[PDB]
Amino acid sequence: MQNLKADPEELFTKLEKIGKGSFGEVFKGIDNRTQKVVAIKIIDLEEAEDEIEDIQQEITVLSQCDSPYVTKYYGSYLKDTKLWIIMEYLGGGSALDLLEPGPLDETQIATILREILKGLDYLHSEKKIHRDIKAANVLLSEHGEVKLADFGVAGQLTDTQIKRNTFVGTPFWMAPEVIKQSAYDSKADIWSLGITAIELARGEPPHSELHPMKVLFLIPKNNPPTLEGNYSKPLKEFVEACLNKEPSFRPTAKELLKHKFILRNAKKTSYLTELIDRYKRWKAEQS
Ligand SMILES: Nc1ncnc2c1ncn2[C@@H]1O[C@H](COP(=O)(O)OP(=O)(O)O)[C@@H](O)[C@H]1O
Ligand SMILES: [Mn+2]
Ligand SMILES: [Mn+2]
Repeated sequence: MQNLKADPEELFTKLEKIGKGSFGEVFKGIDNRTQKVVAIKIIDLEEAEDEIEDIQQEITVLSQCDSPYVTKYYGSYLKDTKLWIIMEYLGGGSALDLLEPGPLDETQIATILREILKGLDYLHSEKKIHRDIKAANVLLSEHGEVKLADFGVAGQLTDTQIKRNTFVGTPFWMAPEVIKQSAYDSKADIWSLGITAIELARGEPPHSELHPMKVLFLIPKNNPPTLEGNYSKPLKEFVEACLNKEPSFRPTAKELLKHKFILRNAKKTSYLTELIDRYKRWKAEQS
């Protein structure tokens, strides 16, 4: 890409490993001038096979986003056979990590959903579709802020290409129209958000115990998933609104920000530090 840079160690220092994605490794790093800690995702292009398309899309999309709800991009650097993607450091854990110690309460679910919705509204307003919304791609800072991550399969709508049709995403969270490879748009992310709402409430998405290939026919054919159990009616209705088989009947992210579930339960993001501290304790006491 046009603004690819070189000699990253002139400006940054690579520190300890903090994550592993699908293809590359993520490290903590630090800006040598401001001493601000950052995250560095390092990709070995020599290892890169047919995932290279996704690396270029990730950098392109990150570089074009400027929102408090999307991992901030600092730049991409070439270093021998590797590519360093430098981004905002988020040290609180992903929403999936934060589910490990135990269930969330409805205030936690509504607060995390509300922040994800602000990220989706930003992306959709930029004509971008994330296409891989799930708890593992929702990252929190150590202080409770919530941001969307992992843009390798994001789609871009344009003035003439008003729909996408590529089969991409993570099966359990994929909308029926994406699985069928029908023309789709940002509403596909609203279906994935409904699945993520169930994931935040139950700890796993519907069908999580089946092989993902099986869900390729269960999803289009079956009735949409619902949330059953001791959950407030508004949370079940928030899930139902998102999980409509007809995309045009799903609400937009902006409309969902005013859903009764969000309005009556979401609280300040700073309260999420209790959840972040629970994961830290949990992880330390872990056998
Ligand atoms: N900005 C970041 N700050 C802190 N940890 C991060 C950051 N980006 C990625 N990670 C760590 O890397 C993991 C996988 O990242 P992701 O973007 O989902 O990678 P991939 O495209 O290689 O699968 C995250 O789930 C997290 O544990
Ligand atoms: Mn991911
Ligand atoms: Mn990715």
